[PDB]
Amino acid sequence: GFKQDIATIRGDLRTYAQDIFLAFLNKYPDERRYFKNYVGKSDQELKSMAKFGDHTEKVFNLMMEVADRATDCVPLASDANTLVQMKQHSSLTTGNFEKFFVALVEYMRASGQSFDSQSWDRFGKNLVSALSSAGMK
Ligand code: HEM
Repeated sequence: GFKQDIATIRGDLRTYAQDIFLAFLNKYPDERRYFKNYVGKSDQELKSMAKFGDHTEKVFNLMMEVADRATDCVPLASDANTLVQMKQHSSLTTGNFEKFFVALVEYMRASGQSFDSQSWDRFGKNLVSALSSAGMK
């Protein structure tokens, strides 16, 4: 279930973080413009940049802590507010996060592993709800 999926991802956070982030950018290439240093870079060039690895690891570590603090896939309002108030997210809208979650759930369904994809979809929906309540446009 969702708890085990958190353990799966955390066990190999590097690999899942890089693979899901790349899935997101591949599915929604226009999103790459927010990441000015990843423009024009192959997947291996990205994996060569210590800074890409560090970014993805920190994003997915935070995502897993938010997921783990959720109850029944309902995140804490305080965690949504962290995400809204981060300077790195200041021009984003909830549609950016929706797309992130569509890509993550599609990755899980395509992986041929037994992720609880329905629960990640619901967590994403509830997180998007919470982001909007905490002031994201
Ligand atoms: C729930 C999903 C997300 C989480 C948990 C998250 C978390 C984070 C964290 C922890 C950082 C800072 C990492 C560091 O200091 O190395 C970060 C940076 C950033 N995030 Fe997010 N983020 C999420 C979704 C998004 C989305 C959807 C976008 C845009 C489409 C985005 C754009 C950025 C940008 C541009 C940075 C700064 C990147 C850089 O330094 O090159 N984030 N995010």
